[PDB]
Amino acid sequence: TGDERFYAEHLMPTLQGLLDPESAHRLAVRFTSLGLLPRARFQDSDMLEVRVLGHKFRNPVGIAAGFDKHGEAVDGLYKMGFGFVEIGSVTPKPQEGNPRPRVFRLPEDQAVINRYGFNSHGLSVVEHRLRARQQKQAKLTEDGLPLGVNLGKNKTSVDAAEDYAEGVRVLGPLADYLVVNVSSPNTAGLRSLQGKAELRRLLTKVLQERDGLRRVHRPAVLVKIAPDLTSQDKEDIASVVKELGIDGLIVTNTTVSRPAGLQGALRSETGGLSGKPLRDLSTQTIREMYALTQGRVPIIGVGGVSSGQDALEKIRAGASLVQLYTALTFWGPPVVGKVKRELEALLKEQGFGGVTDAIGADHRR
Ligand SMILES: COC(=O)/C(C#N)=C1\SCC(=O)N1c1ccc(C(=O)Nc2ccc(C(C)(C)C)cc2)cc1
Ligand SMILES: Cc1cc2nc3c(=O)[nH]c(=O)nc-3n(C[C@H](O)[C@H](O)[C@H](O)COP(=O)(O)O)c2cc1C
Ligand SMILES: O=C(O)c1cc(=O)[nH]c(=O)[nH]1
Repeated sequence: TGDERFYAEHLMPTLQGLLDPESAHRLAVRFTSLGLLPRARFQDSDMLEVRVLGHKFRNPVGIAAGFDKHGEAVDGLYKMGFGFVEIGSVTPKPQEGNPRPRVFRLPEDQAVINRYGFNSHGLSVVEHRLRARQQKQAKLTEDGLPLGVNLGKNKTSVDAAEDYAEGVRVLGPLADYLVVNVSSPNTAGLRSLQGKAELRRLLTKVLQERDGLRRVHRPAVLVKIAPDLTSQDKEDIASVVKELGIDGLIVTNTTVSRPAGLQGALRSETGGLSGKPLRDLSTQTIREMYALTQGRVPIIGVGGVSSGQDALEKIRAGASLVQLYTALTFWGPPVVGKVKRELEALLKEQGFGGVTDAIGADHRR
């Protein structure tokens, strides 16, 4: 479209040039929360609907965690055309996160590096924010627009599992799904929660807390993993997920790797790398987890999606749904409709009746 070109070729390069990436993020959150967004001209077709996690999703393209950390822009994000919204990560207590600067744009790589460190308004603030629009959300959910909440842990916590359990109790009742994010690269020790008898201990506690919520307030629980896992870690996670009946996986978080070939001047900043360089690392991790789980565990695929092709690759690899984030700094909001339009076109071109028919299609080749 005309908006797609104007945003990618003019508005975003201008914004990028005037504002550092953190400031641009904050402005984006404000604009979105006010609905100051281009028209989402795209009308979701029936072919894009997916049923998974105990819900209808009008389209399979969601906003990944980290854009709306504190639940300030949820309605705006639906207005953008996302089929689902995930907020967070939210930590139990408020916390500032790392010192500034902590977000870096790598334009030559279509990538970003961030070390936010779980900056969060905390559970109580977010709880109240979601409660103010709880019924508005229940209507959205019923209409195929669900809400996920991603739960973190505070930097100085002495009991990680207890942080997550607090999150389940406070925000679980307000969410269609919860995410245990045990994959931020930017909280010391966090990704060690991805190992075995200990991941099983953590997840058992989170599920117990979830199962204690009243039925209408009982979310699905997903685990979000990194793209930097060993084969051993992957196998272990798949094992535990099956054993405990975790509802789904989010694959992947950002990478602590630095693929060969990055050009940006800021490539050696500490933090998680997102965007194009993560893309195929993420697709491959979807592929592997789909096979380890025998296609029985729904996957939300995320990392470097900026086109329909990138979305379809993840779906065919085993994702039921996809998310994006970093593409917005390069393309802006029009990327959402672009992705959806392109995905629909490809699905038709490859002889799929809808998204659902494409899920895991590469494993049946
Ligand atoms: C002066 O600013 C504007 O005009 C904005 C904004 N601001 C406008 S006019 C209509 C509109 O749609 N906008 C907008 C632009 C970009 C984003 C965005 O999502 N930006 C964005 C910024 C940074 C990142 C990271 C670097 C954190 C990944 C991601 C997205 C969202 C909204
Ligand atoms: C600036 C920034 C902040 C993020 N914060 C979070 C977070 O709080 N929790 C989380 O689970 N993921 C977070 N992510 C990871 C994204 O959810 C996503 O997994 C990753 O960026 C890959 O998708 P993308 O390439 O489309 O950005 C963040 C990513 C970025 C770029
Ligand atoms: O807050 C952050 O630093 C953050 C969290 C997360 O899960 N992933 C990420 O890339 N950054």
